[PDB]
Amino acid sequence: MYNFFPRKPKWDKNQITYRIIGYTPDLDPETVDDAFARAFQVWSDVTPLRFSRIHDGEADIMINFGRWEHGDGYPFDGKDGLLAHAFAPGTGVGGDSHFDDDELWTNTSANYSLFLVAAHEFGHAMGLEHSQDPGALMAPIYTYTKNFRLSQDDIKGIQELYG
Ligand SMILES: CCCCCc1ccc(C(=O)Nc2ccc(S(=O)(=O)N(CCN3CCOCC3)[C@@H](C(=O)NO)C(C)C)cc2)cc1
Ligand SMILES: [Ca+2]
Ligand SMILES: [Ca+2]
Ligand SMILES: [Zn+2]
Ligand SMILES: [Zn+2]
Repeated sequence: MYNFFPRKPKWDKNQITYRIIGYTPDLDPETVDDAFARAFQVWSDVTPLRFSRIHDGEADIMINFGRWEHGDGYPFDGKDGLLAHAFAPGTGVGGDSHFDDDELWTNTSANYSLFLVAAHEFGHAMGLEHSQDPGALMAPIYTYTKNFRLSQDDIKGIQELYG
């Protein structure tokens, strides 16, 4: 068994299952659907990962909102600030991402762009963590995609984490 682990079998296997717990209205429903598929390819384009969407057998990664209550450690906030987040890798809880409730995400000329806000959370849902690099994707600063630019910093972390 390689070595001992912290009980949680860190996610690490092709074929992934994900299910949004509730599309958002700020943008088209079929649009949020595309912003996620594109995003899927935005991160799958850097590795032969296989994503599978479900809607009845639950999913390893569960997406939704943050709500005002929640309990995490920062209820409500509106404005930019917290835009979303996910829990460490694991089963059920590991792989879920929460998006800000009162906000305006859209695949149009909005500002957060479901494809962008998700991309970032599409990297955290995995395991990589902020590396301090500002020009990185996991960087601690929100950078809109005026030209969608990737970064090996991720191709590398996702390379040893997958291919
Ligand atoms: C498309 C390719 C181009 C990529 C460019 C590119 C480059 C950098 C970024 C970027 O930095 N995005 C981003 C950063 C923070 C948050 S956030 O406010 O929810 N947030 C941080 C909030 N805050 C500051 C630092 O982290 C701790 C506290 C949460 C978090 O880490 N989620 O993963 C946490 C609160 C859970 C959300 C998105 C995006 C695109
Ligand atoms: Ca917010
Ligand atoms: Ca999960
Ligand atoms: Zn949460
Ligand atoms: Zn982050």
